[PDB]
Amino acid sequence: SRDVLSTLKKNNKNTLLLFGSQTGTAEDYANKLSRELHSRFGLKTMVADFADYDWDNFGDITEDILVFFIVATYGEGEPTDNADEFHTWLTEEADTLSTLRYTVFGLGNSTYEFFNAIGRKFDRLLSEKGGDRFAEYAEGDDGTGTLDEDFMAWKDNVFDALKNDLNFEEKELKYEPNVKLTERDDLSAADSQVSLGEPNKKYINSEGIDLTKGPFDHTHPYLARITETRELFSSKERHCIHVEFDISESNLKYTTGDHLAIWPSNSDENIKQFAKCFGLEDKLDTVIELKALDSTYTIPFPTPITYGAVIRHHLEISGPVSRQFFLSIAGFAPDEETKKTFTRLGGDKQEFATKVTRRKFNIADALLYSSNNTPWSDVPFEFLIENIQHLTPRYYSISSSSLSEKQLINVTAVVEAEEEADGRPVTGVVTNLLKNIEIAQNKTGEKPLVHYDLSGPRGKFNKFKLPVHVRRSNFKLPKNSTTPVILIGPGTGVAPLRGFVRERVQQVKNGVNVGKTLLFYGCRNSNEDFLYKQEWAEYASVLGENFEMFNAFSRQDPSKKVYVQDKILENSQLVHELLTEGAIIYVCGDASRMARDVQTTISKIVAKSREISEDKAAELVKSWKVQNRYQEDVW
Ligand SMILES: Cc1cc2nc3c(=O)[nH]c(=O)nc-3n(C[C@H](O)[C@H](O)[C@H](O)COP(=O)(O)OP(=O)(O)OC[C@H]3O[C@@H](n4cnc5c(N)ncnc54)[C@H](O)[C@@H]3O)c2cc1C
Ligand SMILES: Cc1cc2nc3c(=O)[nH]c(=O)nc-3n(C[C@H](O)[C@H](O)[C@H](O)COP(=O)(O)O)c2cc1C
Repeated sequence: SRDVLSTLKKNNKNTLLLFGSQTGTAEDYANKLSRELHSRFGLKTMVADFADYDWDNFGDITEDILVFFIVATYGEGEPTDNADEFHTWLTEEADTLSTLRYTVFGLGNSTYEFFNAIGRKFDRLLSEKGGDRFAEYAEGDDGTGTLDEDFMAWKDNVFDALKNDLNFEEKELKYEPNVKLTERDDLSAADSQVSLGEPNKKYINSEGIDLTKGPFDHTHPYLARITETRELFSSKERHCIHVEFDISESNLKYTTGDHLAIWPSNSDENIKQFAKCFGLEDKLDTVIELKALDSTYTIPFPTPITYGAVIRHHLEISGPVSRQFFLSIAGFAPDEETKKTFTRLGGDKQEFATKVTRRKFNIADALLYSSNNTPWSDVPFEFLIENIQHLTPRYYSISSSSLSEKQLINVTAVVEAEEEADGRPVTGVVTNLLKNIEIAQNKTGEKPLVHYDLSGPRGKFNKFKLPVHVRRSNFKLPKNSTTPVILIGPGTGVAPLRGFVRERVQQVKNGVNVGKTLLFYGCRNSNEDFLYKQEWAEYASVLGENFEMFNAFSRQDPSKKVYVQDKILENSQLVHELLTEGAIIYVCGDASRMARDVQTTISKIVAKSREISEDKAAELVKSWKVQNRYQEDVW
């Protein structure tokens, strides 16, 4: 069952789609492509996670399997955790792929240095080892917001290739369900077998089982009690939540610098608009059971389950709407006036961007706009279950020290919310959940923009619990305690750096010998958004001369912006001194602008301090990144 060639033969499949995904986008695309390949070309598709197979025999693959690689790039041009073992095999163990027929679409972000490293590497290596590239390589730029149209253009070119080079008959797209739904009027919330949205099937029965003993991962969260929350900003319109999770009654462990994954539930406001949009507002307590119609289709949540539990706890109903979604559901348009508007919107890239994407409509608002508020009654819920991605966990840099508090996890989450002129709320799913927990836990008297279910399924989230798991990072304090470190992280970039500073403080407290710690921080205003403002003096008083903090208040003076890079330039001789002593550089926070500005600044200080050209210094800083002498936690 770990042999992907055997699994292809047993399920009578001729098309493999492999996804390398961290936050689900690559998965969704594998899934969309699969159905459209099957519908339009009659190919027998199977979507496979790299992590579910071993690849030692992959070179044995025969010419009758068309392979599609949908692969995202992470870390410093690293593969996604799921793809890591496949990445090792190809680069290190793979000999030939003489009869592989493949094509590759890479997901990346061009604000990052190693743009689509994994897409390009794979597309190259597979060709070098004898593979037949049946459709041109393409790739997506999540940095410019073109990723979704990028994938769409690639898919069009892959259809051209199949029709015109492999000489395949192309039929129109039609919904071909991989799953069958049956309403169970004989079943209700009273029945213990029925999911009210628990994270997995191990949380639904669970009488003679300890749900506090792990292992905990992306398949199995721990329910962690939030023992403390505070608002960290002083501004009425902008919010950042300090969260304390208690893991003391569990086997969940983290190391300083690791990520916490927080499993979301959707907002009341969003669920209402969804249920309205598809006329399900009378059906949310109706139980359904799902039965797979394809041998390789996994049902993506526990069954049986209520409509409302699927929508609240399993479907990514909020987020930008793919134009591909309009093309897939258009068949189910309520009336002919809708059909005319909808096939025109779905067929026009620019008009779709102007009328759907730029207005920040959720699926619900976009379909209700198109149909002039007629419900999309004829949409089988099965279509929705296949064509809307699983609600995936959001990652947070742990801001606690595992040496200082092995038993607590802190995160530092800035809240993303706006209100449209029409009155629509556009909300970050996880961040507004945390703002909500903070408002409720502290009886603050603020009025939530959106509301969530803080008791969760059958009151199993009661005591302000969320489902979490820890994901190990490479973002680690140096092995040798004495190695100096340079910590740069404005705004919520400070989160993991608080973790680092708290660790080194506990190390000095433990009579350990600790290197120089330099921290560059930035925020708008020392009175407004200075994260953990009062802790730093306390940390200073324990670290003594071995700690120095430089703070860039970007709006303190309205006429002149001041950023960390400015504070770095004016302390350049200290910075370079610490680099001469082997200091490790840690840059955390905004990927899109700060990370690159800071990298340039460090390059300039290297260039002057060692009398080499700026480009030679930039190449030297880039090699520090490959060696892990320069480490980034930027999102
Ligand atoms: C390794 C890593 C570490 C991180 N560390 C931190 C950290 O320490 N602190 C931190 O605050 N964040 C951190 N992040 C970011 C974090 O994972 C989340 O992306 C962030 O908190 C927002 O998640 P959300 O679920 O609240 O918003 P999401 O639900 O993901 O929404 C994303 C954005 O889209 C908007 N939006 C909603 N609907 C639409 C629509 N229809 N059209 C367009 N836009 C829409 C939302 O308002 C929001 O602004 C980290 C990310 C990574 C990858
Ligand atoms: C922490 C982090 C690091 C990233 N590093 C890179 C990178 O080095 N190169 C790149 O091209 N894209 C990078 N990206 C962009 C992702 O590849 C992109 O968001 C992708 O569309 C996500 O795919 P997934 O949801 O399937 O995991 C990074 C994104 C994040 C959040």
